[PDB]
Amino acid sequence: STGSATTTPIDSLDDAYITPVQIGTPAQTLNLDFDTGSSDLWVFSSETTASEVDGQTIYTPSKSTTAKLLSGATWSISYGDGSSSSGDVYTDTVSVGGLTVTGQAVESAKKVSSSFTEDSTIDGLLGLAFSTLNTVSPTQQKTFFDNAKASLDSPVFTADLGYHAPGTYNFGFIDTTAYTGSITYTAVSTKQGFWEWTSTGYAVGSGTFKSTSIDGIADTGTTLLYLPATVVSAYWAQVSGAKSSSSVGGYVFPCSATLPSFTFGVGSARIVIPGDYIDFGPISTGSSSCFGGIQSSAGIGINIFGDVALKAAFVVFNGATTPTLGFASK
Ligand SMILES: N=C(N)SCc1ccccc1Cl
Repeated sequence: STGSATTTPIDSLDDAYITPVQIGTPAQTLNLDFDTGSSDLWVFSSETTASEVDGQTIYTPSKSTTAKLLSGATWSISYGDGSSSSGDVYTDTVSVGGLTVTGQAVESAKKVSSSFTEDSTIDGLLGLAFSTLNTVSPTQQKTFFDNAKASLDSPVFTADLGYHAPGTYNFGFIDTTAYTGSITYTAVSTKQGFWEWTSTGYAVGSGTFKSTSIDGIADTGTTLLYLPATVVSAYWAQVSGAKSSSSVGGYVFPCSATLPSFTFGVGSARIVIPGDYIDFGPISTGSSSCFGGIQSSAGIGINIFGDVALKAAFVVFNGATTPTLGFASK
């Protein structure tokens, strides 16, 4: 089997991407944030504290003839911005782009933090990291991909995120029309539960490539590109007036700037992030200071190849017995 679903930016800055997901019988369609940096599929629901729901579409398990309470199971998770959610668990039928999994753990939110409430466009998360990170207790549950994998034509999914435009998540096949040149594959460590890999270096604009190992995660659920302070300083030094602002929380730059590209290495291959992809717009409405899309990972504890990087590539998440990651230009 295979599946194919369009993923769409939630706003004009590509702050996140949502993908429609069918849950239950009859189908209830929710728009979920596919997150290769976590392993829980959770949704706003009829159980979510009413004052914490503001415009999201909710899953109502009592209206699904295939929903079953997973007795005794609870979940609780936090995210990189300090947001969090928690609740109980149902199993139900879940379909993505025509690919169906029966008995998928659907984690129903009883509580969500303010940032989730405040974002009416995201109805929940669909985790695509390794199932070892799943937070359901006392019996850990599998991701949608892990549950689907045995049925898939090939044990892979691909992320093809758009810049200010829709893109595609495919399951079970590689669309050879969706990229240019060849796909370069690179080793993955699953030891921390992430799609963790090592970039071979970087370049800023038309500058020379610096060969250096950068260990990080391929994370569709993180908006920006987080890299070591040395690398990020080298990038922003090429932008007149750019500076790190403690008050804003990262590098900012004059909105009048033309940003240089940023290249990262995948083995002997190179992925070029156009400068425009690194502009996240005014820090507040009407400001002439703009927020940068490349930020320091210092204090995070890990480097993160988030959407800024991934959207410049066609990315293969190869879930074979020994997982790997593939990157192609597009
Ligand atoms: N993608 C996620 N759900 S968490 C990504 C992340 C953010 C900040 C610090 C660590 C991580 Cl893994």
